[PDB]
Amino acid sequence: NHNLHITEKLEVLAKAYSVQGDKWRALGYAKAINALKSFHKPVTSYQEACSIPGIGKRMAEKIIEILESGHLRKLDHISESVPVLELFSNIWGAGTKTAQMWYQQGFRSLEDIRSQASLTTQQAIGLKHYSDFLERMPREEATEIEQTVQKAAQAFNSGLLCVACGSYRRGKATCGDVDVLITHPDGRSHRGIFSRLLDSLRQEGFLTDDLVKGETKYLGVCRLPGPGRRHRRLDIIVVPYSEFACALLYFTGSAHFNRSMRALAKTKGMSLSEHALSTAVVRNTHGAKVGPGRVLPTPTEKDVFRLLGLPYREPAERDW
DNA sequence: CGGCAGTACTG
DNA sequence: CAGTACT
DNA sequence: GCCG
Ligand SMILES: [Mg+2]
Ligand code: NA
Ligand code: NA
Ligand code: NA
Ligand code: NA
Repeated sequence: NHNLHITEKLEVLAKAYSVQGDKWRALGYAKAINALKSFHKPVTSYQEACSIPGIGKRMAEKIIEILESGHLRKLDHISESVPVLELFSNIWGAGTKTAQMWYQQGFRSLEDIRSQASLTTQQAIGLKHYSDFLERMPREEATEIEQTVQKAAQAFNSGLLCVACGSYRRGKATCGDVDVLITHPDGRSHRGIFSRLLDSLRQEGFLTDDLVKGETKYLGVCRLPGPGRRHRRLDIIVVPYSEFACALLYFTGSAHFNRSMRALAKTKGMSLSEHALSTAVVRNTHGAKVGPGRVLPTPTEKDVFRLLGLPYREPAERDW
């Protein structure tokens, strides 16, 4: 990053807009920061700034203030509530609306939340694991967790395929959580497996809390055995084999990469989801789908790129 | 002006 | 539904 | 916030 002295100041504003609910402005900032982090050389001119996609007049102005003064005056006027809103929205299951409500109600600390807030079932688990969920784990521990799930799944049906996606599959040295995708090549035997799989992972104490228990998605909490272990977030998705490539693509990410790819598909009259890549998609004036279109066959990730007119990118090149 | 990705789950 | 979450 |  050639522009740390700029992006460090910009990230502060972005986070402030985010926790305060100004999601589109925060999005704009996030995109400007990534763009700034990817420039080859320090940005030294307004006109150079404007030349970067993702940097407009308002943002170039801010970059200019930083270079000339080493500071951004807007930082001095960030609401005093922001550190508390961030504290609160780092509880899993609480977002900006809940954080703002707790703030309005007078809460200022996690002790206030613990003792006086009404928490959802998910938020109570999030609070119990507040520190742990803010920590990343070594890649090697994500391997142990993925293997734990795979061993439990394969015990039921040895044909089940399980793959850790997310940051793990993108090759990162640490992972915020573990994202396990499960399918079955025969196209049928993925069905109805959660009850038995989840029950199995509970039996020996690996699965400690459940956050979401859907027909296709599980989100919860696990902890490996022995001393020195922290609770870790674990997501499991079970998909039919026909959707494997799009599910793999979605669940490998990154999130920004997915949004970029999906926006591209939209420009070409297509739609990309975790279920499928579709063509001849009918939309309205607001970009909203009014007609479904046709599912395109995508046996592999490479086919999704191909049909979008893109060169294939290995997971490591998707870490946007 | 107005989209900014597309979807699953909860209560 | 609004809110939160996933990548 | 940026961009079509
Ligand atoms: Mg993840
Ligand atoms: Na630009
Ligand atoms: Na949260
Ligand atoms: Na109090
Ligand atoms: Na996850």
